[PDB]
Amino acid sequence: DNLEQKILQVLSDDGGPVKIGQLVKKCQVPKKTLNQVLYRLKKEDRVSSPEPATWSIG
Amino acid sequence: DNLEQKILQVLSDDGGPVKIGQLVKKCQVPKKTLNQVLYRLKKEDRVSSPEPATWSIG
RNA sequence: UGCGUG
RNA sequence: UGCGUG
Repeated sequence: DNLEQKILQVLSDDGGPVKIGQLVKKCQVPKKTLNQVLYRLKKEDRVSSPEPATWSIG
Repeated sequence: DNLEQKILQVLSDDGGPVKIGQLVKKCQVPKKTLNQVLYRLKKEDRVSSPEPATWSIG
């Protein structure tokens, strides 16, 4: 929810492929917690994964 | 160490393929903790994995 | 090395 | 669904 919004803001401000480690630094939660949301967002066609462990708005 | 010995005893007393969930019940530690040792034991040719998430003496 | 796993 | 990941 708040984490979902933070992930969306980081991906949108970046505008390009973002590595999971870079999201950890910006979102201040562990990789597993990020990936739970990222894969849910992916299912929802809110984000895309152009590369392994790499995420973008899509 | 003690967990390694417990895993070895459970696999040897069983004598056949053992599922990771069955090891959890006997060894009273989580699947990740079991798998850390199991894959180290596998590297050491002390156990084998005849099937995914399935383990035996080998 | 991808790991999200329930 | 394999997950051991450092």
